[PDB]
Amino acid sequence: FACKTANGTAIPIGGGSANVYVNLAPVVNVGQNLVVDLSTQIFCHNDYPETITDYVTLQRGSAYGGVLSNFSGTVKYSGSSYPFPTTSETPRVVYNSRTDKPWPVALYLTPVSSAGGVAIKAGSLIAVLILRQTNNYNSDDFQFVWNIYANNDVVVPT
Ligand SMILES: CO[C@H]1O[C@H](CO)[C@@H](O)[C@H](O)[C@@H]1O
Repeated sequence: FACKTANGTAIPIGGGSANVYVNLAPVVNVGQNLVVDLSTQIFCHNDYPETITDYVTLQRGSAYGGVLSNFSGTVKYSGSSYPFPTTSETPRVVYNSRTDKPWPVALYLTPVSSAGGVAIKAGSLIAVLILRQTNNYNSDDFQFVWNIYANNDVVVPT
């Protein structure tokens, strides 16, 4: 089991960490969602589906910088929504193919009433998402840590 980003940054068997740089809608109004869909930038696969089933969760998601201060967050994982920053590990998604499958994580971030102006700074860390991989074969319990950075400013109109 291993993962890679859209630009080819890899985290190999056994886990590790990587940086993911995301383009963000440049203007987001109070009452609207800023959507950060990581399923277009993070992909994983099972290296031995003949014998092993891999299990993959969002173990935790943490907010940083302007996302922590200026947004009210929800994370959608494989079709279900939960609070973000997260309050529990999600259910498991099965990985059972050698063909890359997206990691089905999306953040939905809506501005808090106090938000206004440059609510997310370009280049800043906005989230850390911990992907936890286990299986039905051995005791493997690995963390794939995704540090998510904004590529651009996000302005909340006032
Ligand atoms: C040792 O086998 C590797 O590949 C299998 C199948 O993906 C994983 O379950 C396991 O944790 C390792 O990453």
